[PDB]
Amino acid sequence: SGAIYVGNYRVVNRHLATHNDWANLVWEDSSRDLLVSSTTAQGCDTIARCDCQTGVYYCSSRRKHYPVSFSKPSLIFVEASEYYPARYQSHLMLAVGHSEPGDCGGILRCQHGVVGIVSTGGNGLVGFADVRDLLWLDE
Ligand SMILES: NC(=O)[C@H]1CCCN(C(=O)Cc2cc(C(F)(F)F)ccc2Cl)C1
Ligand SMILES: [Zn+2]
Repeated sequence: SGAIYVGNYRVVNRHLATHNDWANLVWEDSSRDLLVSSTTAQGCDTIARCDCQTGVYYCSSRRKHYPVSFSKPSLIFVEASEYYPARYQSHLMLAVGHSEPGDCGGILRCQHGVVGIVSTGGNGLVGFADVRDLLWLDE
């Protein structure tokens, strides 16, 4: 679990969105595994606006933050799960790192701010949904 809190927005994995998130919906995209809802309180996270390919992510299954090198956002095949059929997920970045299903939502960040959140994983791989192109999160 986990979210990004920027301005009056809450960014979460679409597959983990709550009823309150759907009842206060701003934008959602199944192909990216992202959903954004509105908040009453102002958040403290800032979004990175850069092309970094190194950063640090939070891994809840180890209670640790790990440095990682990650690929550029791209269209990647994701196997069927209890949340989606087998499909291509867009704006996804991969890295070598530990992850488990419940790690979704952990923040990936660089020197400029938040880059994205954990969305997929494998045997020693972790995948992040990029948010750097969502310029409207800043206003
Ligand atoms: N974005 C999606 O389509 C995800 C929806 C939730 C399911 N999903 C995953 O990747 C779940 C996952 C599996 C492993 C495993 F192989 F070890 F078991 C590690 C990490 C994760 Cl995040 C895909
Ligand atoms: Zn950066």
